[PDB]
Amino acid sequence: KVYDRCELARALKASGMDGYAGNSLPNWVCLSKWESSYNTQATNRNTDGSTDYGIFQINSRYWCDDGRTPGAKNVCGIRCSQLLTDDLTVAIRCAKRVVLDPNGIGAWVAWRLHCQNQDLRSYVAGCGV
Ligand SMILES: CC(=O)N[C@@H]1[C@@H](O)[C@H](O[C@@H]2O[C@H](CO)[C@@H](O)[C@H](O)[C@H]2NC(C)=O)[C@@H](CO)O[C@H]1O
Repeated sequence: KVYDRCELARALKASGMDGYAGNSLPNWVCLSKWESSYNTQATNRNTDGSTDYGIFQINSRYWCDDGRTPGAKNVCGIRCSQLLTDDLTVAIRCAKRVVLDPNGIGAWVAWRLHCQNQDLRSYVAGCGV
């Protein structure tokens, strides 16, 4: 599913992402936009043999099992395929686990690049949330 920006903002807000581990909602909309263009089916293979999955582009070396990643740890305890559904429940639960690690939201390259220190007002403008 390719989410609409406000549609995605509402689903994140409904799921407790606004302020999760001190990360306001606009943070999460901004990184979803840059990481996958709001597409739950987005996949990106890395040089190291790992692959990034879904809306949040979660990596198969540490968080999920895709069965072809060398030295994989599967910390979210899921199949990477579960990160590609239109339904965001499992993706959200795993993104919540990812942000508890020491690096917080800096775990996401797109957040570090396009969102950190930025004015993120525009990502939720007009969503009425
Ligand atoms: C969103 C995602 O899947 N991000 C990735 C980062 O988690 C991953 O960072 C690595 O995360 C581990 C788990 O918290 C850390 O123990 C490890 O220190 C770490 N490393 C760094 C190098 O910042 C990176 C790199 O594997 O990949 C991103 O895809």
